[PDB]
Amino acid sequence: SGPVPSRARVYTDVNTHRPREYWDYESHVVEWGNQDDYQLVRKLGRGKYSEVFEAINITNNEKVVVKILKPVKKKKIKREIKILENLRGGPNIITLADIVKDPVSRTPALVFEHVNNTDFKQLYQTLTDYDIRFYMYEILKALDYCHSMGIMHRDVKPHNVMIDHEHRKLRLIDWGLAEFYHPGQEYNVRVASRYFKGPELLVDYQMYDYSLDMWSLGCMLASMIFRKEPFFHGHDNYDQLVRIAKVLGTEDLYDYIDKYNIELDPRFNDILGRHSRKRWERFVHSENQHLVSPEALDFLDKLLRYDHQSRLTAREAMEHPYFYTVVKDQARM
Ligand SMILES: Brc1ccc2nn[nH]c2c1Br
Ligand SMILES: Brc1ccc2nn[nH]c2c1Br
Ligand code: NA
Repeated sequence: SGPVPSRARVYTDVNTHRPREYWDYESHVVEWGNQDDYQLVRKLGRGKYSEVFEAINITNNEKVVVKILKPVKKKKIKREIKILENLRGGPNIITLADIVKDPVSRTPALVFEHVNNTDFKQLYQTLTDYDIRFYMYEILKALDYCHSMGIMHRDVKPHNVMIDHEHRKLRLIDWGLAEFYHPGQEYNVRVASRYFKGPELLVDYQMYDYSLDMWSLGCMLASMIFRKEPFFHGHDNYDQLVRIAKVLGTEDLYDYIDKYNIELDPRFNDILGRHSRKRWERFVHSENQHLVSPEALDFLDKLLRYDHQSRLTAREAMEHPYFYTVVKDQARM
């Protein structure tokens, strides 16, 4: 007997109610620009896989960011373009400005409106309590928007959050793993970086939704308020679930397994063992106590649930008491 089917609790049918062309990215017709409008200035430090550059638009002298889409399926390129076009102008969403190909190389590139190469990872272990709440709220605006637009990001992590801390501006970047949510669709579980992978990915439950992003956000929040990077520090994808099980406990894990009739990979049998659900107080110490409050712990607890259906939505998260002072100060200013 197969796994039990699942639906998103929110924004379940938004793509069904759209015209086919909104989400049918394989049939999207891209008018490919010319690279000659742009001059690359310097390579942005994004590690070994990346080809991201600061560039100049020659015509207007405006600074842009260029991402060279190194060889991968045509299908993945049209998916990222269509998602960026659909989300263009959304709150805290990076703005796609142009789509170009090398005249000779024929390699496709995305041009984005300029942001400083200063990610949340470089800032997010040195912020005040108020600033963690502020930036988390800004990330939730981007996630509620993309979820409301029928899209899951699937790669929420500090490296994909660009922050201009002087202007208190944030952008959610790298939509290369993002997908359209369709009720009943079984998705690839080989998404997200190890430390941010939701339990659904680790146990191979394919009928996941927007709630995957809310697990990743919880992992980010835990690492920031406890100053523990990453929070769930697995050796590999198998040990990753063990690190979660040692915190969330094994009772709720096996109840989740039972509820969705998930066939657990046999490897897990020897390694998961039996663990109590730990009180969050265990992670609190003298160097992180100024970031931890009852409000923060209540909010974190409601994000980090095995059962994806149980997790706060982005909109429910934005209504949590943890953000009351952020919401007040936003209206006031
Ligand atoms: Br936009 C762009 C994209 C790729 C490029 N490679 N050489 N110069 C390039 C420019 Br300008
Ligand atoms: Br900055 C920036 C802006 C948009 C991006 N999309 N993928 N990677 C990106 C980077 Br790095
Ligand atoms: Na405290």
